Amino acid sequence: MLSHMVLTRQDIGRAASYYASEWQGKGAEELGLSGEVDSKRFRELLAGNIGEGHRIMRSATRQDSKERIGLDLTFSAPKSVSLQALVAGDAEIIKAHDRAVARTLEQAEARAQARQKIQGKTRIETTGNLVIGKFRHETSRERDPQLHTHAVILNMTKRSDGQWRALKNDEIVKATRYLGAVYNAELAHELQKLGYQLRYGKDGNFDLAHIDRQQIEGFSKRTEQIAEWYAARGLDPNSVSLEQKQAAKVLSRAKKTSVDREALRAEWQATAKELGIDFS
DNA sequence: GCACCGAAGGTGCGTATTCTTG
Repeated sequence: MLSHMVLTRQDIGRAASYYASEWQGKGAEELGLSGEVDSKRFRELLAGNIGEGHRIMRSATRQDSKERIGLDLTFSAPKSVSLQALVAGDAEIIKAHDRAVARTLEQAEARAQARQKIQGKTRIETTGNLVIGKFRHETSRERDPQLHTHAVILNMTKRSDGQWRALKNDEIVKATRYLGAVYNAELAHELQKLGYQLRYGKDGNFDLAHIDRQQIEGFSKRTEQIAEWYAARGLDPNSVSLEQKQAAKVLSRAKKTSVDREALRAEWQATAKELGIDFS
């Protein structure tokens, strides 16, 4: 799955609460950002502070409006893949998943644009450079093994005149449906090369064959809570509405109890084999 | 494309929609 969200001022904390971590992009490499992410410098980049002796971006933003600090492209991996990576503990699947993200974001990067006004007439220009902060997370709200990566695309791209202008967001936003598959297709290719058998269902989606549905929803409690949400309120999973579909975006909440993780994975392991799950 | 940002021109706005649920 590719979950997206355009990021504003209201979110800057939760945006920083995203710290395993890597930079990616032509926009990042030109600003000299390589290797892991620095929390102080990432928040500087969210806020508009590029540094390197240049002004602060998005000065020409209107004040009635929300200052959007970037775009969150979350690459959420299927359940069966999370279990073989987090419960079995396979680094190869962790490493396969990062590549699906990285190769998908390169196509997102190819779709980067910004606007240039020359004598009162705006021009759209495809820049093809992005400044992305990627953060690999391993759990979910109900702390089910849930591999997902936050691709924070910073609201900046360098133009051909050498300037840092805000990214034109459109052709990335309206390509989320495509990029969700590009992540599907890359990850499927990688697992297929590791010797893993895949079973298919719904949209191009797939699970490992040794992990059937029988033991998937056991680890999909967060989905059981979503499924029970609409079922309480007398409504189908499939015949929902856009926003009304996010009626579970929160309200299926739990307590974010900070827990030890070593004893959790042994819980995973025992909750796995209790479903007879064979990691083969 | 507009209407307000701010110092020239540049900007959010809106866009989005799988399931495993950010």
